[PDB]
Amino acid sequence: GDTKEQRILRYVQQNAKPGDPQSVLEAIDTYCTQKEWAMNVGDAKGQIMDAVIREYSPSLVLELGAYCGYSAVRMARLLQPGARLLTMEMNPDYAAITQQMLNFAGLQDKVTILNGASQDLIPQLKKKYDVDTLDMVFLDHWKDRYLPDTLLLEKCGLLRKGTVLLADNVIVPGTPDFLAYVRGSSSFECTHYSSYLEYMKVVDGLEKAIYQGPSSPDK
Ligand SMILES: Nc1ncnc2c1ncn2[C@@H]1O[C@H](C[C@@H](N)CC[C@H](N)C(=O)O)[C@@H](O)[C@H]1O
Ligand SMILES: [K+]
Ligand SMILES: [K+]
Ligand SMILES: [K+]
Repeated sequence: GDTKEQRILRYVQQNAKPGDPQSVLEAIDTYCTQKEWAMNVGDAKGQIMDAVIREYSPSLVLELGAYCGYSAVRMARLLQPGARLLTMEMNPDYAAITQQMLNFAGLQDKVTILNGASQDLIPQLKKKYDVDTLDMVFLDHWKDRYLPDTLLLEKCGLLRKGTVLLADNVIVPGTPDFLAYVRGSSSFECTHYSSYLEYMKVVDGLEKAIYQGPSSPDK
């Protein structure tokens, strides 16, 4: 039958207002709430996301996991003219829906969808995509890759002192190894934010982890 993703885009195109990103977010959330797709209702995690973008005003953001473009629209609507969101999405069908979503919101010029797995694309950012360091990273992809991809970003020289990581779903279904690493490491200053999931009626959360630069090369 019809995929979730084709129906989400349909609903936006039929109900939201072109070039009004807020209306796009609200349409996605309305539809996904009515369908009882708990993990696809973004308004609770979005309050935390908006505050992070407003405080730090990043010029270059990397998103891991686009899906249908909700979080890309959410962040990009608050970015400055000339600022950039790179979003990595390994499923080309989802990349396609995200592209259509951005076009409808009028935010396509601020976002570049990179089609592939984060583990493959991250090592290409410096040379292929001319990235220096990221100002912010939003982690919202495969749970078991949050810690590995953080370590990969570190190794590839893509984080600087001040880079803000914001990780979603760190409680449900959970990213406990990622949390233990950043909270335990002197290279990250961390803050936790609670975020509710309907239907399951559970308090999930997001973690903000601000990179402080690498640990000493010596003991
Ligand atoms: N290793 C990976 N690299 C890139 N994309 C991935 C990877 N593992 C999963 N994904 C994608 O991560 C997405 C996970 C979603 N939860 C993203 C939701 C989206 N950020 C939103 O707020 O609506 C899916 O679209 C997956 O196809
Ligand atoms: K900035
Ligand atoms: K996730
Ligand atoms: K820490």
